[PDB]
Amino acid sequence: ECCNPACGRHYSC
Repeated sequence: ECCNPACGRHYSC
């Protein structure tokens, strides 16, 4: 959503 859409487009943190 900001930081964790997908861990900033990587995966999801």
